[PDB]
Amino acid sequence: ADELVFFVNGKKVVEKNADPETTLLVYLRRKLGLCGTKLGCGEGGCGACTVMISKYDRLQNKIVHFSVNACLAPICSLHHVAVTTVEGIGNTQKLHPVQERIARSHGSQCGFCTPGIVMSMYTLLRNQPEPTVEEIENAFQGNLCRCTGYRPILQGFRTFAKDGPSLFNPEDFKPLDPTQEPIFPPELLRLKDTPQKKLRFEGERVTWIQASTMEELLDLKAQHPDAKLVVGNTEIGIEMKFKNMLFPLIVCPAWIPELNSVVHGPEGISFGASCPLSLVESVLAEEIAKLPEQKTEVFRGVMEQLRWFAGKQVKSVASIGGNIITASPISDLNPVFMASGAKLTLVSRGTRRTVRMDHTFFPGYRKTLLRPEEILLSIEIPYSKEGEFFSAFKQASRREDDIAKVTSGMRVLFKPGTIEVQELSLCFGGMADRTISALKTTPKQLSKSWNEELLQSVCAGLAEELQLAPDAPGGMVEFRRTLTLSFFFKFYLTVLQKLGRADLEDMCGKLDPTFASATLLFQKDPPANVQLFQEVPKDQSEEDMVGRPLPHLAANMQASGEAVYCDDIPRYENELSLRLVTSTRAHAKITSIDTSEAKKVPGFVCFLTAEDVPNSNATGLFNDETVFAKDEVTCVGHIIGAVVADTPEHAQRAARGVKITYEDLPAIITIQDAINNNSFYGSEIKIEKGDLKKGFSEADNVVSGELYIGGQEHFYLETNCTIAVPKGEAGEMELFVSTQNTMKTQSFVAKMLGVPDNRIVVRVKRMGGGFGGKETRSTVVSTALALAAHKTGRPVRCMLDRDEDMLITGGRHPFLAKYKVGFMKTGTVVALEVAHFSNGGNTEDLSRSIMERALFHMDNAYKIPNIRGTGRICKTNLPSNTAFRGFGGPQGMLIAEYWMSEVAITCGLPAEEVRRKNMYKEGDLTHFNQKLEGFTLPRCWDECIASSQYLARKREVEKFNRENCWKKRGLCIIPTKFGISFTLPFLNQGGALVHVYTDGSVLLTHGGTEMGQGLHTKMVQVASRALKIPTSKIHISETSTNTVPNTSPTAASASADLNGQGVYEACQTILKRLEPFKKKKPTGPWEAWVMDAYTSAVSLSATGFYKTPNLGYSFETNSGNPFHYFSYGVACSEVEIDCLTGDHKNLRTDIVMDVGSSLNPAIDIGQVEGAFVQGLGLFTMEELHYSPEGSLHTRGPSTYKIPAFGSIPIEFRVSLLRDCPNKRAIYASKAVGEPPLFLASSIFFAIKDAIRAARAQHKQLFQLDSPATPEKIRNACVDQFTTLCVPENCKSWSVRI
Amino acid sequence: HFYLETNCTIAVPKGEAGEMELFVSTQNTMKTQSFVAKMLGVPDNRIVV
Amino acid sequence: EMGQGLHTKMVQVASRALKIPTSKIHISETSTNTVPNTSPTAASASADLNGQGVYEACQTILKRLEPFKKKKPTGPWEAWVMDAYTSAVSLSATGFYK
Amino acid sequence: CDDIPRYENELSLRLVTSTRAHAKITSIDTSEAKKVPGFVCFLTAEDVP
Ligand SMILES: Cc1cc2nc3c(=O)[nH]c(=O)nc-3n(C[C@H](O)[C@H](O)[C@H](O)COP(=O)(O)OP(=O)(O)OC[C@H]3O[C@@H](n4cnc5c(N)ncnc54)[C@H](O)[C@@H]3O)c2cc1C
Ligand SMILES: NC(=O)C1=CN([C@@H]2O[C@H](COP(=O)(O)OP(=O)(O)OC[C@H]3O[C@@H](n4cnc5c(N)ncnc54)[C@H](O)[C@@H]3O)[C@@H](O)[C@H]2O)C=CC1
Ligand SMILES: O=c1[nH]c(=O)c2[nH]c(=O)[nH]c2[nH]1
Ligand code: FES
Ligand code: FES
Repeated sequence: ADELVFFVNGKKVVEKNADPETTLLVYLRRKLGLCGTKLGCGEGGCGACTVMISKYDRLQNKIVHFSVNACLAPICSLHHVAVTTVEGIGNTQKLHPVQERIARSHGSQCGFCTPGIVMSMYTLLRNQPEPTVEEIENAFQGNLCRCTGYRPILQGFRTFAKDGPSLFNPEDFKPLDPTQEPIFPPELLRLKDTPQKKLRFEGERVTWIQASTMEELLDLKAQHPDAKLVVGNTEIGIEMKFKNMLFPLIVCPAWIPELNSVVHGPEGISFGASCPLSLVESVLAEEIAKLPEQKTEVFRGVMEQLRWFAGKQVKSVASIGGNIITASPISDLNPVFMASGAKLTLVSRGTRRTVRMDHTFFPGYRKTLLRPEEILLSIEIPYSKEGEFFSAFKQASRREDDIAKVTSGMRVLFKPGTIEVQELSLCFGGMADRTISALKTTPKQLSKSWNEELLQSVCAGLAEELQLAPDAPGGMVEFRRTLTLSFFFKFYLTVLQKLGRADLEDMCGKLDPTFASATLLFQKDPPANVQLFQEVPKDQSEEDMVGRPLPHLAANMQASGEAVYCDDIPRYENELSLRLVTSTRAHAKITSIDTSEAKKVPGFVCFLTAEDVPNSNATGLFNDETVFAKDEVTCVGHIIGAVVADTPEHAQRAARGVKITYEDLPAIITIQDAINNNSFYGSEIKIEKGDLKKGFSEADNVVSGELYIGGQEHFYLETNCTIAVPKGEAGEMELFVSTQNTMKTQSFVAKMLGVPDNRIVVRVKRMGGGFGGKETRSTVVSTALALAAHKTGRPVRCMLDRDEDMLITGGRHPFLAKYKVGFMKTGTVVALEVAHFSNGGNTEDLSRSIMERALFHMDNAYKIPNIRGTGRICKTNLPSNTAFRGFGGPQGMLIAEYWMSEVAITCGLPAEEVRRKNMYKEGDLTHFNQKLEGFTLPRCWDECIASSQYLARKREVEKFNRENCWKKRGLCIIPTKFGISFTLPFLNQGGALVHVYTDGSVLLTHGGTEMGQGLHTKMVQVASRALKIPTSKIHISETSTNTVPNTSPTAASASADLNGQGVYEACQTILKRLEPFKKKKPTGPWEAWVMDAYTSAVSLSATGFYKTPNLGYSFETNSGNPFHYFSYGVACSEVEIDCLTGDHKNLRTDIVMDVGSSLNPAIDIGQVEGAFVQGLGLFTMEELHYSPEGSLHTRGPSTYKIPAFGSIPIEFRVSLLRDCPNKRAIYASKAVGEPPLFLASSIFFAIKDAIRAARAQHKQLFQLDSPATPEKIRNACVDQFTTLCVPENCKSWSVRI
Repeated sequence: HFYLETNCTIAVPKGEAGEMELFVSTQNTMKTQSFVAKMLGVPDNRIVV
Repeated sequence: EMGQGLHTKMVQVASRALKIPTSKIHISETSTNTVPNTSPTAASASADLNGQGVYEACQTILKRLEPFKKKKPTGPWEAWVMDAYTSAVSLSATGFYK
Repeated sequence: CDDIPRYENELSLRLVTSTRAHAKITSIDTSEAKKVPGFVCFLTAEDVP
C-alpha cells in the first residue's frame, strides 16, 4: 500500500499522499495546525521540536514510549505509531504537572524552548515515574535554553525525583496521576496482529520504500544499489536539508526483525545494525551491572562514548549501523569498534561475509568497504579477556552533544601473568579524513613491559605518526596532537592502576597519589542552589504585587504551547513564502544573475532584487546598507535578492536555482586587515583624564600586552521572522514581527516603499529571545518580506532557518585591545592607556555606540587618576555586528580585569586585595567625570566575599593544587559597575496608553516588547500598584506602533524604567479623573467609580510618557552624565580544570547583585542567572570560526556551542542586595538585563588561576584570550606532551578576525 | 435598511487569555465588544473590535 | 465610516486644527483598543462629537510643538516634529468631548 | 469585511432560525446536518460559556 496512518494526540491521521521529504515537525505545524512544537535549529541540537512517540514493539511485546526530534523524523517512518505533542498532555484549562511545575518555578522566560523541555521531562516520567536527579538531568542532554540559565528548570523538576522567603512553593504543586495519561490508541493494538506489509510513498522528488522483510531489502538493493537506506534519518536528514543532497530512492529497513535483534554469543553481543543507540545503552548497562568487570572493558568503553553522544531524542532513533556506515572521521563509536576488532556481518542477495573492523574497513573519506548492493546486518561488541584493558576518550568544545576534536579507543592485552604487551591498539577519530589506527607506533611496543620507557616510546611515535597539515579541516592542530598524547598518558596510568588491582603492583609499580585524579571518569557532585531576596513590608497590600515574585504572566501558556510566536500565526489562504538569496563572496562585483532554474520550481512566483525596490534601496541605522545588493556584495551573507513561492520548501528549492556570477574585489576581513587599510567607521573615539606622562614616570612598574576577545551569536531560540499583510488601500500594510524595535521596522519599511509612516503598522506580541540581535538586524528580513507583500498584493511570510540567521544577522563585536598599565608595588594603579579595536563588519549599525560604552566601562570598578582610552571601529567584509546584551561593556571590562590580573601577579599580592584597594569609593568621579552616588559596590563585595567563604576556599584550592599534578582548581572574585541609560540621550524616553472599559477591566500597552525578560509582567505589577486594583483586572495583549508611536528599542536594560514611568503616569491621569467619583463613593467598588465616570461622560483613556532627565555627555568636554544611575554586583567563581584535556567543571558561583528594590525578585534572579550564563558562554565556550575568505563555518548548534544544562555552576547562589532603594527609577528598582553578564568573567579568571597553577607544576603573564575554550586552556598547560607537539604562509582552515 | 453590505463578522481567536479580535460591519464597536465578552465570560480588555 | 464621509470630515478638521495639508493625515480604521467606550455612530452626531475629540487631540499636539515653532517660525512641520522627538517630547495624545 | 482573505484554517457559520412566531422548542435533530461534508458542530444555548 501507500496510505500513511498514524495518531497525533489520540486522533487518527490518514495521509493519502505522504511525501518522503515531509518531516513530522512540518506536518504538525502546517498540516495539523499544532504549533506548540517549535523549530529552533532543524538539526537535532536544540530539542525545541521534541515530541513523544508511542508504539507497540512487536519484538519486546509491549507498548513503548520514547522522545524524538520532530525536525528530523520523516512522516514516512511513522506508520502505525502514536505521536504526543505538548498540546496532547495538557492546556491552561488543565495543565499537566510537568507544565505546571516549569511555569511556577520560573523555568520559562522567552518560552520558545519550554514545549521541547516539557516533552523531554514528560517522556522520562512515562518511562520512569520516580526518576533520580541524575536521570532528570540526563533527560535534557538534547535540549537548549538561552534565557533561564537552566537552574529553575532543574530545581522545579527536582520535585519529581526519588532522591530530590522562596521563589515558588512545591507544596502547592498538584500530584501526578499516571492513570490520567492518554490511552494508547486501541486501533494500534488491534493492528499489532496484522503482519507488516511493505509500503511505497511517492513525493515530488523522492520515493520511500518501507521494507517489511530482509528478502525485500536485499532484492531491492541488488536491483537498485542506489537505494539509500534510512533508519533514524539523523545523518540523511542533515545531508538533505543542509548539504542539498537528493536521494530519489530511499529504503527504510527499521521494521526488519533481523536488523533489530540482540544475540548473546560466547565472544560478545551482536546488535542488529538498525538497533537504536538507546537500546545499545540499556543492554550494555545491564550486562556491565551483572557480568564480571574483567569481561566488560569494551562495553564500558562504548558506554563512556554514548554518555556524551547527543541526547535522548537522537539516541531513540539513531542506529548503531548508521554511525558505522556514515564513517565520519569524528565518529565516537568507530575508534572503539576498530580498537576492539569488533566483528561486522555484511550481506547482499545471495552473499554473506564477516569482517573485523581494522584500517581497511575505511578506505577513504566517508567510505567503507561495503559493496553498493551490500548492507550491514550486525556488529558483535566483544567481551574483554583476562589481561585485556580498554579506555575510550572524547574531547570536544563542550562535553554535552558535541563533535569530537579528538576521539579514541585504546586496548592492551598482556601475556598472561605478566606486564608484557601481547597486543596494543590505539585508534583515533579527528586526526585524519577517516578513523585511523597507529599501526606504525604500536607494533614497536609488543613484548615491552608497561613502563616509563613504553610511555615515552609511544608518545614519541604518536607525535611523529599522527601529523596534521597546518590546513587540516577543523584547525586546532596543536591541541589535537596534544590530545592524542594526553589520552595515551591517561590510558597508560589507567592501565598501571588496573594492573595494580590484578595484583601486579610489584611488577609495574604504584601510581604516585598526585597522579590518581588524571584517570578518574568524569563525575559531578549533585547541584545545590540558593536564591536570597528581600520580603516586601508586612504592611504591603496582598494585591500590591510590586516586589513580589509573581510568575511571568505567559508562563502557563508557554508550558502548554498555547503562547503564539510569529510563525505560529495561521497562514492566510493566499499567503506566500519568501527565501533570501545571499552572497557567497566576501567582496565581489555581481556580473550577472540567472534565475532560469529558479523559474522551473513548482509554485515559484518571482525573484526580487534592488530594481524592484519602489523608493529607496538605502537602509540601516546610518543609511549605509542596501535593502538588496546593487552591483557589488560586501560580505558572505549579503542579501542579493529574495525568492517568493507558495511554500517554504519551493522557495528554498527556487533560491538554489538562482545562479550568481561574481568578480572578486579586494577583501578586508580581520581587524589587522582593517588597520593596514585604514578602513574604519568614522574617527577615533577617546576618553582621557589626568596626566599620563606623570603617572607612567611615577609608576614603580609598567606592564604592556594585548588581549583578543571573540564575538558571540545571540542564539535566540526563535530566529528572525516577519509576516507582512498588505491591505490593498492607500499603501497600508501591517507587519507581525519578532523584533525589539517596532519604530525602526516601521520607518525602514515605509522608506523602502516610499509611503508615509502612518500607513505602516508593526505588531509584536512576543519574541523567543532577542538579546540585542533583534534591536536592528530584524529589519533585513522585514523589508524584504514587506516588498514581496507590496509587489504581490498577498500576505508573505519568512522565518529564517538557523543557518541563515547565524550567517546574515551578525553578533557581538570581537575586540582587540593593546594596554599599558602603570602601578605601585602596593598594587595601586596610577596610569592606564588602552587602544581598543572592534570588527564592525559591512555596515555601521550600532558599532560606534558599542565602542562608546566599552570606553565608558574601561575602568570597570577602579579609580585610575591618569587614564587614556581610544577606540576605533573596523569596517570589514563580514556580516554587520550589532547589539548584544552588554553592548561593549563586557569587552571593555574584560580588558580591565585582564591587566588587573597581571598587576596582582606582578606585585605578588592577593588579587582580591589589589582589586579592593583600587576600587572607587562613594563620591568619586569616573574617568568620564560622572559622580558615583549610592555606590553599593563595596556592600556587594563584602557580602559576597563573606557569604561565599572566599578566604577559606582559597586555602582548599591551594591544597588541592599541591596534591594533584593533572587537575587544578582556581578561584576568583570579580566586581562590576554598569551604567544605565542609552548612550544616545534622546532614546531615554517611553510611552504608554491605557484604557478602562465600562466593566472596570483595563487594557494597557506600552512601547516595550516581551522577549522573555518579563517586561509585561512588571508593567502589570506597576499598573496594579498605581491604580490600586488587582493585577487580575489589567491585561497587556501586545506592542504596536499604532497604539504607542516613536518608541525606543527594547534595549539598554532600560525598558522597565522607561515604560514603568509612562505606565505610572497614564495610571495617575486615570486616577485624577476618577477622584470625584471616589470621593462621592469612597467604599463602593472600582467598577462603580468606572461606570459613574462613564455615564458622567469622563474620558477613561490616557497616554503616559517619560523621559530620563539630565542626560547628555560630551566627548569634547568630558562632561555631562551619560547615565542615570549605575548597576553594581560581585561574583565569586571556582573551577576545576583537566590539565590533560582542557575540559573543566564550574564547581561553584556566588553572586550578589544590586537590583535596587526589585519590581519582581523571581524575574530579576532569572535575569541575573540568564545573563550570567550567556557570559559564561562568551568567555569559555562560544566561538565563531571563519574561512580565510570571510565565510562563517559555524552555522548551527552542532558547531556553535552555547551553555548546556550540564555547563552551569554546580553550586549556584544568587543574592539580591537588601535595603538599597534607587528612588530615581520606578518604585525604587534598578534595571537588571545586561549588568550581571560580565560577572561570568569570574569563571574566566578562575580558569586563568588554575592554568597558572598547572604552569608552575610542569613564562609569567602567559596569554589567555577569550573565549577560554578547551583548546586555549589545554595549549596553555605546557608540559612534556605539548613540548613534543610544538609555518607562514600557509593558508589554514580558519583566520582570527 | 437594505444596506448594500449585509451584516458580517470575522472572529479570530488568539488562543491566549481569552483574547479575540473581531472584524465587523458595525456602527457600534463598544456594544459588540461588551456583548461578546459577557457571552464568553471574559473581561472587555480581551476583546478587540 | 458607513459612506457618510465621516473620516473625510475628521481629516479636514485635523488638517485645519494642525495647519498641515490633509495629505499628511491618515485614518485607517476604528478600533476599541485605540479609543474605548465609544457611542455608536448614530444620532447624526458623530462628526459633531468626534470632530471636537479630534480638535482637542490636535490642540494638545500643537501646545507641545509650540516651543519648537517659536525657535524656528519658518522651518517646516517636519523639523518641528523631529526637534520635538529628539527633545523627548510625546507626539501622542488623546482627545475627548462631551 | 468579507473581502478580507480567509485564514487557511477559517470556518464558516450559518444561523438556524425559528420558522414559528411563538412556540416551545420540543426537540432538535441534527442527524441530517452531521452527514453534510465539512460539518463541524451545531451551537445552541447550552454551548454558551
Ligand atoms: C544532534 C546530533 C548529535 C550527534 N552526536 C554524535 C556523536 O556524539 N558522535 C557520533 O559519532 N555521531 C553523532 N551523531 C551522528 C548520528 O546521530 C549517528 O551517526 C547516527 O548513529 C546515524 O544513525 P541513523 O540511523 O540516524 O542513520 P541514517 O541517517 O538513517 O543513515 C546514515 C547512513 O547509514 C546508512 N545505513 C544505515 N543503516 C545501514 C545498514 N544497516 N547498512 C548499510 N548502510 C546503512 C545510510 O544509507 C546512511 O548513509 C549526531 C547526530 C546528531 C543529529
Ligand atoms: N550534529 C551534531 O551535534 C553532532 C554530529 N556528529 C557528527 O558530526 C558530523 C559532522 O559532519 P561534517 O561537518 O561534514 O564533518 P566531517 O564528517 O567531515 O568531519 C569533520 C572532521 O573530520 C576531520 N577531518 C576531515 N578531513 C580531515 C583531514 N583531511 N585531515 C585531518 N582531519 C580531517 C576533522 O577532525 C574535522 O573536524 C556529522 O555528520 C555527524 O556524523 C557528532 C557529534 C555531534
Ligand atoms: O547604551 C546602550 N544603547 C543601546 O542601543 C543598547 N542595546 C543594548 O542591547 N544595550 C544597549 N546599550
Ligand atoms: S528544531 Fe529539532 S532539535 Fe532544534
Ligand atoms: S526560556 Fe528557554 S530559550 Fe527562552
